[PDB]
Amino acid sequence: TVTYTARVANARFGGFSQLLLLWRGSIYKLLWRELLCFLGFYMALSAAYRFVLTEGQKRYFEKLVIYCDQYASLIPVSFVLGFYVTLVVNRWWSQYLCMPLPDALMCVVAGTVHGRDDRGRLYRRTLMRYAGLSAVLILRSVSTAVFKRFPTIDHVVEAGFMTREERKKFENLNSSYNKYWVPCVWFSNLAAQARREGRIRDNSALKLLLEELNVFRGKCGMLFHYDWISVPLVYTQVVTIALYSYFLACLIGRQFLDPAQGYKDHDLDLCVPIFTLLQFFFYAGWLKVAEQLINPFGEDDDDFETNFLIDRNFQVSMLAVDEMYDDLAVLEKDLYWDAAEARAPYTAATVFQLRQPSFQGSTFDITLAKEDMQFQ
Amino acid sequence: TVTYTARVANARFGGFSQLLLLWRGSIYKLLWRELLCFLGFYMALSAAYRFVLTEGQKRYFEKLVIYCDQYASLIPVSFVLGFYVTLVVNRWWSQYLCMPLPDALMCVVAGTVHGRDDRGRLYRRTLMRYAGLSAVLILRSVSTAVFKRFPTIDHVVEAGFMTREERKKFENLNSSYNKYWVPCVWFSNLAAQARREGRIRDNSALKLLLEELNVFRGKCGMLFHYDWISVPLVYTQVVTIALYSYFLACLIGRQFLDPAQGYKDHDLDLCVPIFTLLQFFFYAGWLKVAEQLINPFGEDDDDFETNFLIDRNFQVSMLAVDEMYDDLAVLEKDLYWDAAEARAPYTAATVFQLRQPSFQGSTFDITLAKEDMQFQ
Amino acid sequence: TVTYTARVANARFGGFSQLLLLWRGSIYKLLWRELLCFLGFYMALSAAYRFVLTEGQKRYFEKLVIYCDQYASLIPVSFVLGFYVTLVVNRWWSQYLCMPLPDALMCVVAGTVHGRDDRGRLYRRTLMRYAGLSAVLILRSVSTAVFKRFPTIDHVVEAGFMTREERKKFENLNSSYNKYWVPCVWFSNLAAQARREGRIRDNSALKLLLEELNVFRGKCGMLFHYDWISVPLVYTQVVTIALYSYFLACLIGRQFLDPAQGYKDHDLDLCVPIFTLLQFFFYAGWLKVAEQLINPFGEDDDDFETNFLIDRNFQVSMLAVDEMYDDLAVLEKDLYWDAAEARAPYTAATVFQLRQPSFQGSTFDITLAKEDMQFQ
Amino acid sequence: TVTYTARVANARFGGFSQLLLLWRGSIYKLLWRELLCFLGFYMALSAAYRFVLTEGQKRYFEKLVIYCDQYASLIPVSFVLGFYVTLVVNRWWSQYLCMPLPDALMCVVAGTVHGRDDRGRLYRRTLMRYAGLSAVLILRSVSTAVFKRFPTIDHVVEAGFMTREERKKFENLNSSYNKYWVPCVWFSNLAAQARREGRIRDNSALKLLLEELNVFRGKCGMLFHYDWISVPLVYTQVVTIALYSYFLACLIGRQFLDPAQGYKDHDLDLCVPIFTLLQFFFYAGWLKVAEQLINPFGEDDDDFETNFLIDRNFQVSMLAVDEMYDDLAVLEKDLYWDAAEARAPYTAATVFQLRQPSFQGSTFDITLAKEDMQFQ
Amino acid sequence: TVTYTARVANARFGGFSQLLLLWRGSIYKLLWRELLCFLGFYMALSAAYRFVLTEGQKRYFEKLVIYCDQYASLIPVSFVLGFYVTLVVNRWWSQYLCMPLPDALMCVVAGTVHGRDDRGRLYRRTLMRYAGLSAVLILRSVSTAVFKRFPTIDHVVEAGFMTREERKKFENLNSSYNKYWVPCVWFSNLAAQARREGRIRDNSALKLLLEELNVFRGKCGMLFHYDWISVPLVYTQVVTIALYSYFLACLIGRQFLDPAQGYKDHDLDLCVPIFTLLQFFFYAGWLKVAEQLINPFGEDDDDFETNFLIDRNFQVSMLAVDEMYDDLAVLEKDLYWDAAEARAPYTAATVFQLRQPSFQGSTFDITLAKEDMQFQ
Ligand SMILES: [Cl-]
Repeated sequence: TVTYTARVANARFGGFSQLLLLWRGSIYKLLWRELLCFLGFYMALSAAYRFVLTEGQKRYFEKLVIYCDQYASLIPVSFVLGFYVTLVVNRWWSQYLCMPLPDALMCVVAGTVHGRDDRGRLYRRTLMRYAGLSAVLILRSVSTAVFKRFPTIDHVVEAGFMTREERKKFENLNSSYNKYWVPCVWFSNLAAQARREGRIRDNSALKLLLEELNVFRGKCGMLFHYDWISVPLVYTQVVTIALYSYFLACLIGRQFLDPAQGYKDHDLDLCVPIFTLLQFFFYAGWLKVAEQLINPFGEDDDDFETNFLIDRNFQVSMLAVDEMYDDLAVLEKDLYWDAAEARAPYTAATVFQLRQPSFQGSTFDITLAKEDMQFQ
Repeated sequence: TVTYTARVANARFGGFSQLLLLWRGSIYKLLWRELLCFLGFYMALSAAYRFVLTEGQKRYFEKLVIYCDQYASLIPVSFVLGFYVTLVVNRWWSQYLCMPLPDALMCVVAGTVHGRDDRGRLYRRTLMRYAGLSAVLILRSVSTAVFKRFPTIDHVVEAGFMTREERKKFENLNSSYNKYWVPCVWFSNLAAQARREGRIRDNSALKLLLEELNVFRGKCGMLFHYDWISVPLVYTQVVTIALYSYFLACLIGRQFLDPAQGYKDHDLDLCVPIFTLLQFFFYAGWLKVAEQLINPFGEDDDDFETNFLIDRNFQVSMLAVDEMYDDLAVLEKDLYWDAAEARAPYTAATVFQLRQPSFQGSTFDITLAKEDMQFQ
Repeated sequence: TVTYTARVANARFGGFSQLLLLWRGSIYKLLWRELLCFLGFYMALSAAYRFVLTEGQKRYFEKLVIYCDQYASLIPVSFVLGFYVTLVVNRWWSQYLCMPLPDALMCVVAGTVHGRDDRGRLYRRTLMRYAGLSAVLILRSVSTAVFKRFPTIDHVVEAGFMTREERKKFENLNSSYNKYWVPCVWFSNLAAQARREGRIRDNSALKLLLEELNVFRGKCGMLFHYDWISVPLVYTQVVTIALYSYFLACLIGRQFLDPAQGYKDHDLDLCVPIFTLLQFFFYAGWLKVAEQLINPFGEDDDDFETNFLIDRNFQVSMLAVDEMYDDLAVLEKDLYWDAAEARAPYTAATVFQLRQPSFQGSTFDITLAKEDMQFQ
Repeated sequence: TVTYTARVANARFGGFSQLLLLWRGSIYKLLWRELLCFLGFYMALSAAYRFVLTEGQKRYFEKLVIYCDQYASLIPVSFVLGFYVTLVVNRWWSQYLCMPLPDALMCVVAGTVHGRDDRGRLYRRTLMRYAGLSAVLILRSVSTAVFKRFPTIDHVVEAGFMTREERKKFENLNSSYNKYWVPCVWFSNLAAQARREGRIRDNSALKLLLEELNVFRGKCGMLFHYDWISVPLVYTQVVTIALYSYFLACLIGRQFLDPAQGYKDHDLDLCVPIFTLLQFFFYAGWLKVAEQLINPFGEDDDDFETNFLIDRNFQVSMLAVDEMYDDLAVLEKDLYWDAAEARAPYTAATVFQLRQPSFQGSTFDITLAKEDMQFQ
Repeated sequence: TVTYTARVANARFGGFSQLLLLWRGSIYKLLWRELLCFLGFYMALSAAYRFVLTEGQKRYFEKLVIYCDQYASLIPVSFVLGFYVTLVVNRWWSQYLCMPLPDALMCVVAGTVHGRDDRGRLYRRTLMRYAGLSAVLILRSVSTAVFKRFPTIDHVVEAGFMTREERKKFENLNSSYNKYWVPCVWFSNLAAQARREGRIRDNSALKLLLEELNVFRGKCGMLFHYDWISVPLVYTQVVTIALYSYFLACLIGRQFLDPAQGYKDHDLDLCVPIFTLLQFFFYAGWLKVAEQLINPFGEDDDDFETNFLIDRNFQVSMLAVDEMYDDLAVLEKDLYWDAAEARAPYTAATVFQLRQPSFQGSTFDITLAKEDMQFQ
């Protein structure tokens, strides 16, 4: 992920113009190769027309260029790109939202699975580890980066997400389908056991655990679905064909023709199709947006940092359910205990935010007349 | 389903251009027949104009071609295609999301319906089988592929989703409406029985089971609704008529006219309407997107693999609630038990993902001044 | 509702072209009258120009036609139609989703309201009848079809949804507002009574019943809201005015002018504005989409089959909570009891769906190198 | 709110054309003043050109008109209007959905807060009154109509939503922020008290009450958010500037020029810019859609009937929790008790809806062949 | 936030035209600098052409201007702006909706955490303070304004959101990741403790608290996600490049050429590109919409008032759970106790809202015929 939120935090002269100078995750990095290819084909045609063709071949080439220019219709292609890329961007954000995060589970497990002893620690850590393990199994199934981190289940074991006994059980399960869900069933069984032993003190707690389990497992499943059900291939081929047809029409019809021929709209020879090149950059980059986002789980600059998320999730969940279990600071009176109201101070750099009238609602400046406000 | 996620995983020179070479699920496979028909009509008209018509008939044909060219307006047709196809694509994804999946139920059933004995196994397996049976009943009602797998209820019985006693009960139910919901009521009754016998140990557990039951049953119902309430036929006819009218206007107005007549924009005879053909491919393919997706439950390449999902769901649910019931590996200390932090290693092929600064939030490089940070 | 899902199940040569031959629910059925009116006005103007006007009046008419042609701008009108019709279509689908369906309630009631005796039957049937009654009350308030089935509350009583004692209570309730919600309060009171008597065995069950009650009642309320809050009238008038202005501009500016006058783009007299007629069909039909969908509860071909849904819902709910209460087939071992795996067979017509590789995830063909997969 | 659902219930010749004759809530009512202003400016310019300017000033005016006509680009302005107005319309519907309605609470309170005595009545009525009071407080904060009904808290008290003791408590609360939430906290405290006294019989009931409380309170909060966070002012200014720039370009460039000058596309002097006027009506009305909907809580014709909703909600909630508490008709056998099936009759005016085949699913006419249906 | 809801409350002559006069949060404030730069470049080119270039250089400049004018295509750029800005606006609203608000928690805590004593006060205040503290930690991570208010954790402590003992615990937690979630785990542990001591009286109450905790914590997490996952940089660069390319094409191709040269569409020299300037204002402002909204957590006029929300949330939560705990006014009969119906009065300024017929549903004016309403 290429984060540039800090760069667009507060209004700056130029707006996004400053973002135009970024390389990592940039259109330039993604598009320079194709740009040069388009320019090379264009310049090869121009060179042929300028230095190879006979006079008659030149007149015919001019006829072809003029005819082809009529078909460089950016309107429809703009329509299709807009709709298709918007679909892809929305799908990409939804996928990111389907990443399984243990925070909700870790809150519930810290609050409901009890015991300072080793057995209670084992329960809490094992439940969170099962969640992380389901996450790892699915992510290695859908993400190139995570897979290359865990190319085999042996790696998952050596990395500590799965124990050896667990792998024996996992492997003996006779299923030809992806087993990412297996740790979630392990979680359910362990939670039921914890309740039976009384580590979970009430049935409502066990219900809360199972609910959050299924929220987490549902996110894992959603990741599988997004990996499996691509954007319809036919649609992608359609949009690509539209774009490439536009580029063909442009690479022929944007040729600079001899001004001495006096053709309409061919009076200036620039030798370099500057505006055609900018148009190519715009439209090809627009499609590149979809090309980047259609599979966000790779090793690219702006792909999701899935391995980072795995590390963070495991470390934080372990801390939450083990180090922080039943380790509160003593209840003490807060700074505003004796204060009827409460407002933390402001720094000198922020006190200006004050003195802005406190919004109460849009109606509170109407100033109605007396006789009008009398009840019937 | 034609999965091509692996092909668009990491940025590749050309982007989708590589997808243009795919046959299964492709625009080419879906469109070649119509393409050839359009070309045949176009070439028949051209042949008539070139070799049959008298001189006067040729002048009149030229007048008609010029007049018809004015009406080949791809702008509006692009609008309508964009909006309509987007609606269809969104509906298609929503339908896929309404496929009933037992994973949530199987987690709950593994965690809440107890007993290693045969009776407990019977309870768990029967509940999951009822879920799968509702799924089969609805899918055979809405999916051509599943129906051809289960053309009669006898097939459902022989396949083991419904027992003989159950079919007697199912058939005696006097209802003229689709009975896919019947196993969900069976599920509810059986769950209540399991609670009464104490196999379900608490009321909160029975509530969780019934909640997940209704989530699953609601997905089944949603499938029925999507099958029943088509995209409004009037809308589909409107978009089709717009497209075909464009194709008529093009098949006449894109004829190559005799350059010797010196008509404006008719100076080059290519004999093959290359750009018109590409435009036809683009627009007809764009509509084909909707045509493919409007009913995703058939036997086409990119239709949902419903029978595969049935197999997977049944096998996995059975495993989860029967083989994996109360079969945990012993609680054991994990690899990171004694480690204050925790981070699994990286493979040599992935360690580069490290050393990327750990994102903490966009504000954490601001570097405010000392006097500014003093509280008021 | 005009269901055509079966027609677009599997890819067919022509795609939607086959749908163009449908009459029920079709654009033709909805639009022929207006089409003929447009053609009649057009032909009346043409007849006047051809056979009534003096020479000078003809020159002036030609000037007017040429001027009016400049204003037949289908671009903006396409924009507004796209956005407005899309809003209407989405609203229409949301409305359909707000139809109250008893299936969830019937599952809960079958599972939670107990007793094979007459009193238990009375409880279950009465709860489901109250749900159906709320549905009937709201549907008769928002649907012309349902209202004409139940033009008075007396009809509701004679149809059995409301008893005589209930109507006395219903009518004595002093409320000037729509009383569709009254049976939902009756439901809540009866459920509380059932719990008090122990017919509902636990508080979590009563909570589940009340939750599903409010889901159902919320759907009823949503139907009321959709009936009350139209699409803003101003918006509808705006889109209609845009469309009609286009049609005026076309009915004047698409007149065939005398070719002997030699006006630009007026060289061919077809006597019939074929492409103008197709354009009218397209655009007027596009708006007709909204016109049909804006109120989906009437007696039209593609309106929702609300009366059918009432019949189905009542019959199915009654069956579920009465005939099927506590009437399970004996628990018996399933066909796959002794099978470690499980897969139902395939018919000869479907076995081809097999042998397609079982999708495990997009990463599982990467084939990493040995030294790359070593952990750091 | 201007309800016109009944007018568009069933297909009618002309479709929306009949809606064009409506005045209340209409584009005409909202736009006539601006229309006349545009026409007045246009006619003032035309009068100057026709009767004031010298010959040279006329040639220069003609040059200006021709130049200005090039910039009347309705395409982009159509784009921006489409996107912006769609955003506003969606926001408007979401706001309406955030109106707090007591129906869910009243169902729960009727079902869970017990006692026919005066104390039980006090509990139920007071809880519902607290909900209504929160609704009133927020609505008077966000709605001009409601505020003018309750310009001061004294009005709220005299209207009975807040008692005198409650106002003392409400006013003594030292908070500079809007206090609409205070009755929701009162509700929570009272509910906890009711449970403590046993008026609420179980903890699951109290939980249901608090859940529905927070749903209601969340809707109130959402109303505050929509009131506070306008559509970004910059966006609104952008769209307005685009529209007005188009109107400037049109008011100059749509001037009728002297045909004797023989300028291209200026050959007919109509003296009245009919199509320009229709275009103004269309585009200005399109923006008026947003202008009407951007704040739906005023006293306009099509603003939400917030005061009506207050009246209805209070009356209905009071009836539901007080008059209808524990006042069921005796459980009695329904009309279909002895009937295996069940279907209410149809009126002569609706029986035609019958005989339409009962939809069972799209697959149930496939008619597979015998040998194909054999299992492998 | 620049609230202008009160200005667009009721229809006003001109509609948004009055908003065009606003400075704070306005397009003018955001765009004047760029506007002047565009005008300066344009005027520098014009000055060069008018006063520096030789005659031949002038003919060549004219050729360049004419060629460049062909490429000022506002159509596609309008498409891309529409789609991209709409995505940004929707994301902005979603972000605002992810702001963590304690109101739901404070309702639950006031209702479920009991005791008038100091210990009960400590429990309630500490739980709400933990929620506020998580909110502060995340907001200082994602918001420039909040960060500059709390540049260091020491500020958080001195402001009273975190105690000294809590900071010791917070700092000793060995985690390299953002710790905003830590107070939510503290909350869970404290809630479990409160239940264990009986301050929380039932398990369903503790479950409700933990559910609302995770709703709140999920909002905090969502804020982190929105801060981290920018709108894809490639997309932003694409849209910016499209816009700037249009501005380049305009700054050259909108030059006023010498009318004495008699070029087509260059007959009037205005010296100031009025319409080009308006177009620049429109399009650049349209992009500015996204530029403003892409990061809404800064110190700009229309950024979210995050510090205000912190103050309000803390003060209100403290009041709700401490001052207002178990402090109800005595249950008393309401004004409408003895009234069968109930309707609060109207002010003279609002009674007109009455006499509008009370909407009962769209069907209730149909007036069916007698023989038609007979049941079959
Ligand atoms: Cl619960």
